[PDB]
Order: sequence, then structure tokens, then C-alpha cells
Amino acid sequence: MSEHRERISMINPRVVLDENGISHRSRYFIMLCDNETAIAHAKKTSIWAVKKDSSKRISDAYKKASVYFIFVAQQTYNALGYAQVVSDLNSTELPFWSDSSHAGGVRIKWIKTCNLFSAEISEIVSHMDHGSEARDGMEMMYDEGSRLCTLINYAIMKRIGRDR
RNA sequence: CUUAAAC
Repeated sequence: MSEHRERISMINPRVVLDENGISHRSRYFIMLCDNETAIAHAKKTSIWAVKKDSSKRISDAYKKASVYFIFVAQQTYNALGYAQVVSDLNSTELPFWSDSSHAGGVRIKWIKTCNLFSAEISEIVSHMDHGSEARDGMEMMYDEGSRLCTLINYAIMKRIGRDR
């Protein structure tokens, strides 16, 4: 994490971080996608099924923070987009594709969608778990989430990796 | 206008 100085982001010095490099106001989770149908449907319908392992932390983060999902292909590490979580976990509105690994659904608001290869994105994702590959549904640091948002935005504005 | 958000 950032060792900039109390602890602050290395991208924006006004963002104060906890001792895990997380901002209490803006929080970021990686969704590793291995199912073309699921990601395709989520891009059309803006509903996502949340894995049981990550569901409680995501739900708790939603209480007091803006919460974002960053979608990455598990096998290729292509960035698929990012979205804000705009509903808490619920059992009322589930995607048809959810199964026993999922706790329930959330509504998302897509900010960007893409199918993007970026070697910096790949390197971030490869080292996201304290230097090892990202685990599905893990929270990342403020600066990782911000940098990924920036890279996706940059690619899109350069007309690279667009899906629309 | 596929303009990250927040600060």
C-alpha cells in the first residue's frame, strides 16, 4: 500500500486510507469472470450474482461507501468493465445464471464496458493478493481500484478495447 | 455523452 502521509493515497493525497490501504468512502472489488453468458447478460440487464465468500464484506462495504465492481476475465485478464453497486444484496432479483456458489443478487450501474487487454491491468490483477494473483471477489486497495478505473477510462477514450 | 466517483 501507499506509504504517503496519516496514511493517504499515492494518487490523490486528500484520500485518507486505513492500514489495508482502503478508503472508507470508495471501495473496490474484483469480479473474476469465467462465464461468457453471465457477463453478457449482466451487461444487458445490470444485475450481478454475488459469490457466498465475498457477499458479507461487499454488503457491509455498501453501508457507508460507494462500492464498485471491476470485472476481469479469469483466464485472460482482459478488463470487461466496471460498475457501481446500486443495490445491497437481495434474494428478490437474481440472474437466471446464478447457482449454489452465489448468496444473492445486486443491481449495478455500468460506468464503462470493454474487452480490453492492458499489460498494466494484467500486472495489477496478477499481484493484487499481496503480490499473488487476485482471488475472486476480494477487495483491492483504493489506489488499485482508482488506477484500474483510470486505465479502463483511458483505453476507452483512445478507442481501444471498446465493446460498443 | 462509454465525460469514473469522491475530495
